[PDB]
Amino acid sequence: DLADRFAELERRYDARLGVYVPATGTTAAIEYRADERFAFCSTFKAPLVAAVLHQNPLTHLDKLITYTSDDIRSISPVAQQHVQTGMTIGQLCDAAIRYSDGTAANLLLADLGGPGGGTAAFTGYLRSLGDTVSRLDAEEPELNRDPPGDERDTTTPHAIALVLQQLVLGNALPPDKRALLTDWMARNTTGAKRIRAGFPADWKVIDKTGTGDYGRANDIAVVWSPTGVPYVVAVMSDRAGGGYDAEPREALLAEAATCVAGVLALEHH
Ligand SMILES: *C(=O)/C=C/N[C@@H](C(=O)O)C(C)(C)S(=O)O
Repeated sequence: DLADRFAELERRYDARLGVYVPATGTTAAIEYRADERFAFCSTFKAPLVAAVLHQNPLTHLDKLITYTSDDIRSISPVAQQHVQTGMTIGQLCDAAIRYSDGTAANLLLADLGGPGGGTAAFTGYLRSLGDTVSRLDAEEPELNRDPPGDERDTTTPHAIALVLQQLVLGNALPPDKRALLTDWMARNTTGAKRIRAGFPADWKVIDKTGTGDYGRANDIAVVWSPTGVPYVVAVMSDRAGGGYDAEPREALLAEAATCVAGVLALEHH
């Protein structure tokens, strides 16, 4: 069975794997360690952008945020490029999702909750969606670095998939805001070797990845069948076995996603 297959992925990559695919009308939930905690890493950036979208008119996307080289304390490919001229809130959302820019995320946290109030306000957004489990406690890059077992800055596959479901396939956001979030995730540049690699080309995939220390590699996606049937897929992993500098394994994620896609695509008439 599928649990046994997921277990064999864990043995082969010397990793811990978490999977959740919510139940639908026609399919049972897929759950593997689904209530175990894993570090968010950059996956929180998706609901962060929704938080900012939700709380503000679309005109707030035009607001120019200025920052300095001193505020760049994490890998920030887009923020580095715009450091002299600043970035709009809209540009920051784009950067945060599509490049996993760490400075962009920190600046959106300040915008949501003020300095020192951002991680609490982000977690409160999750609470506002009925997620009592997830918590963010630090900003970038510290949130990627807590040890195995620390509950800070964690979610569960179950919790983050149900949030993403609300955001993309529910009514947590009005249509016009919902469309921006979905466009950004659709245009993501960092996920080609993860959930995307597991689904056939005629399935549509949107995603947000995360990567961190202790071999952490995550991806959260929404996928659409060739006839437009939607599913939410969360895959989380770590490799605590090799300590802080353990190599993350994207191919573990691609494999877990391929197992999911088999169950989702394979009909039985
Ligand atoms: C989102 O998950 C961002 C993660 N960043 C880390 C990474 O592995 O990409 C580091 C190493 C850059 S962390 O920012 O110091």
